[PDB]
Amino acid sequence: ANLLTSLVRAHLDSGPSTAKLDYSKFQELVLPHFGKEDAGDVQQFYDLLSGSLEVIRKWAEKIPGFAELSPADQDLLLESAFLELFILRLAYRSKPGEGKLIFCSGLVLHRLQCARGFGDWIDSILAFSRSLHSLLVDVPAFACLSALVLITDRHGLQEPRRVEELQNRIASCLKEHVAAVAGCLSRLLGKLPELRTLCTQGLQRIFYLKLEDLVPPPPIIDKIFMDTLPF
Amino acid sequence: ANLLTSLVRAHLDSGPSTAKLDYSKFQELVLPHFGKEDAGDVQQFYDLLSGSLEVIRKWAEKIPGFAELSPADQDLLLESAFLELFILRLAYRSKPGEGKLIFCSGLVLHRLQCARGFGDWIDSILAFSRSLHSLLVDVPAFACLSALVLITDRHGLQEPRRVEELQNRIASCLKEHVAAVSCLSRLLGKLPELRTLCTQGLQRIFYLKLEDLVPPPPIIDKIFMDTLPF
Ligand SMILES: O=C(/C=C/c1ccccc1)Nc1cc(-c2ccnc(N3CCC(O)CC3)c2)ccn1
Repeated sequence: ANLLTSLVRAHLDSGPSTAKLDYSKFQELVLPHFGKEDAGDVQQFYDLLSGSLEVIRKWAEKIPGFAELSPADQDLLLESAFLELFILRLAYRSKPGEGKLIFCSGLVLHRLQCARGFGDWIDSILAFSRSLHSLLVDVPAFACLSALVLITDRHGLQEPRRVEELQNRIASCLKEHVAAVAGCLSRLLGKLPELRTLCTQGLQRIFYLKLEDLVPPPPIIDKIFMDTLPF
Repeated sequence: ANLLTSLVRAHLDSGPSTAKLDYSKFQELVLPHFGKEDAGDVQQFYDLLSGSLEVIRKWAEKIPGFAELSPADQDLLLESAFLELFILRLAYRSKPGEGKLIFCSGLVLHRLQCARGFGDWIDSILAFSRSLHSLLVDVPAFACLSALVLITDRHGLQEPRRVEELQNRIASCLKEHVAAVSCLSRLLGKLPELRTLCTQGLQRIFYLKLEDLVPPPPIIDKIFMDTLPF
């Protein structure tokens, strides 16, 4: 499809290639005081979240139809999906066999280097990475699935029919791709409860870090945290 | 002197007599079946937390000087200390060696009968309980310690000097008792670990509010919201 091509283009332009993979901060081995953190570890956690939201914004603007939604619907979709998109894209891009987290900037970081900032949550994201990798989801399928995570019904949409029309198009586009390669779906959905648990673990980690307040969360992440709490 | 007697009287009147201990629901063995909490596990968690409210309020009103603080400082101290008072009193009253939780109602429960409701936090509370038990803290020392948890600086106090003056009186009273019978600074060392445990309680309530199997009762919800520094 021209839509499939557009979706694949956007996905590949929103991550690093094997070339601009940045090992400047990668330490095979550092020795953390587990179950504690300092201001620099918490700043880095928030900065990674922030960089991923900046990058996901630019990816979304390249999904045909998305830029023509009301600005409020664009924000609402982006906020509502951000955490799930962060986890899924990190899982899909990372190397769980080498305990390597690969962030959208090209930054590579060892599990042990993420432990202070992220706590348990990063161990759980690596577990989901292994899970995801075993389903051998090809790039064009992933490029569609990530878009379906974004372009979905949400309470508060001004133009929900336009969002449902676009969701239809991307669902169609995915169906057509899995027919073109057949000559996985049911098993991908079996992993979705892990992914929702991981979204929750994210909110729990942000709550924990807001309680501790070593450094305050950036305003845009704080707004997503608050706007994403059903109470 | 007479303050210590007043503090001991309040502490002993705020818990169950070895008479009113209820083992009717105690199960020595469970199969921790259907893992992942249900409505009943969350209801029980909230009910146990709630059972302490009226008890701790009545205990505090029997600490000399406490009723002489502004009513707004009384509410603020009660809300701010609720979770830590719940934990510390539970740690001291429970039998960590047998994984036995004793609630202020007299209800006795095995850790696995409340692990789904409490999550990890019960393991952490029991760890603290073992720690507390090893200090062989006598009742009059504990009667002062619990009061120091309540009568402490808090953000929003109207009369913070009066609260500090009362904290000083109870600190004096404790010091004098521990001389009459390094051990002192190890009792005081428990207040900060008790705050770290408090945080896990807020994490658990946050988690349960997120999941929303059953909503927290209004008084716990208010304490949760009013004790978040943001
Ligand atoms: O009725 C009770 C206790 C009621 C209570 C407890 C705390 C606050 C308010 C009321 N029965 C009961 C009471 C005790 C108890 C009673 C007195 N002391 C201790 N400690 C424990 C170990 C060391 O720290 C030193 C001694 C434990 C233990 C279990 N059940």
